[PDB]
Amino acid sequence: DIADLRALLEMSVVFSDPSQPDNPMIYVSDAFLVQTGYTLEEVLGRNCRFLQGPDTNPHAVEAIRQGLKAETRFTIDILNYRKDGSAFVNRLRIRPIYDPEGNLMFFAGAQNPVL
Amino acid sequence: DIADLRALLEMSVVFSDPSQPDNPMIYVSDAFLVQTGYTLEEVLGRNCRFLQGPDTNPHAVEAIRQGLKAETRFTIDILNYRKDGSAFVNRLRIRPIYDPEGNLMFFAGAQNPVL
Ligand SMILES: Cc1cc2nc3c(=O)[nH]c(=O)nc-3n(C[C@H](O)[C@H](O)[C@H](O)CO)c2cc1C
Ligand SMILES: Cc1cc2nc3c(=O)[nH]c(=O)nc-3n(C[C@H](O)[C@H](O)[C@H](O)CO)c2cc1C
Repeated sequence: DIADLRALLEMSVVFSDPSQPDNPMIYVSDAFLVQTGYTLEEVLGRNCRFLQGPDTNPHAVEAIRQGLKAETRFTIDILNYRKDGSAFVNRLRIRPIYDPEGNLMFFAGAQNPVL
Repeated sequence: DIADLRALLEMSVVFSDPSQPDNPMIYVSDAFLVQTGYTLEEVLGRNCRFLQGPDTNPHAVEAIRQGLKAETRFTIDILNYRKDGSAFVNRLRIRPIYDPEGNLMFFAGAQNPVL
């Protein structure tokens, strides 16, 4: 049986597991894959920083890293790239998800291109 | 936000996390707590072997351990005990749950007293 992770949420959605090394994605929606130009096999198990590219702001990247450590709700606009190298401004919304014990379980991310 | 783990299942249900040390319970249903006589704080974070007691069969315990390592569906009758020390035969049904990647994510257990 496969865990229905979407039962924890028409949008680009990602779930990551901070208990695993490098905080890898464990679920991505089809909308995410279509927008970024990747297949499921290319994404699952990797950190979502593969969306970052040559002109991505390094301070924006560090802001996200600290926001994760803070375990709080945050949103940020960051330059991301598709597999074909085309760039888009990504409005990234991230929030922590806890287990009934109160321990950090997943991060949930909802993305959408800013236009 | 707390993950709705029950959205991955009137019965005694338990979820454990084999990625954490000692494969601790991360969710238990109210029915489980009522039958065993424990509070939520006494259970979450512990391995479910606290239900085992003086006359529990050690081969049955080892059978469960191997069944977990096998990552397959199994059922077994094992003598368990409530907090007050009263004993009951527990029909334990266990199955593995995987993430979209195919990695083992949780174990799910459904219990009921045999009578
Ligand atoms: C659930 C989740 C979704 C994320 N989505 C994105 C994203 O769409 N684009 C991006 O550049 N970084 C994203 N990141 C940030 C990235 O994985 C990494 O944490 C940062 O680069 C800081 O190291 C995400 C992080 C998490 C936890
Ligand atoms: C999801 C799950 C539920 C379990 N429930 C019980 C139980 O109700 N009674 C019991 O004696 N052992 C139970 N066990 C077995 C126990 O936690 C431990 O794995 C065994 O004692 C073998 O080490 C359970 C194990 C898992 C993974």
